Amino acid sequence: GSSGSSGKKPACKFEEGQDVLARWSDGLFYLGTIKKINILKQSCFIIFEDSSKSWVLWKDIQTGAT
Repeated sequence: GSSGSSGKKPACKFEEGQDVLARWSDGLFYLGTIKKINILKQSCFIIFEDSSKSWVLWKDIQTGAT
């Protein structure tokens, strides 16, 4: 409400520079490295081996490296 803060957004559990598998528009997963993490859009700027940068959705970004 007015008095105090109401609500809160989660943290970017992801990591910067972490190699993961992102799902391209086609629907298939490709190898890429995490460059940025947007919580507002729930995406992450990953760079695929194809030197292509695309904002992948936190749900479309598969976390491999344990």
